[PDB]
Amino acid sequence: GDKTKVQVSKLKPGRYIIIDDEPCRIVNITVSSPGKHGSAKARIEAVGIFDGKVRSIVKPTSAEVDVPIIDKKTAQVIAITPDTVQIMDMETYETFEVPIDTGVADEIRDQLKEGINVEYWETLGRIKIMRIKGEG
Repeated sequence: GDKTKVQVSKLKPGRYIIIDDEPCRIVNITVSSPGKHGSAKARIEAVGIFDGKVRSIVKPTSAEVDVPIIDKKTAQVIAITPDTVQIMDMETYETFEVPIDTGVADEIRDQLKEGINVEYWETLGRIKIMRIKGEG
């Protein structure tokens, strides 16, 4: 759920990276021509899982970058507002509320109804509702 450091050379598209405190899905990794020593620089493009903003960074392939650790959990939608959604872990009674535009996957943005169970991802203290259980 927190973060960790990982060598740039080990990063892979589809995995994640933290750029400006924003957890982002890596969408492109370009490694330049290696120098006389074999060393190379990589340019990584990543998309914020929350703000959807595309960010790019350049690092020596031997360098380390911060990556977010994601936990997948289940909870139930207990309230829907014009601009937000609140879910609850029925057993622990914890509640999580987020804006629909940044805290819910585009795919299900308008498929949420109260009473349904969803799979949400959690990292860096924030959550993102990713899918509906039973799928629908």
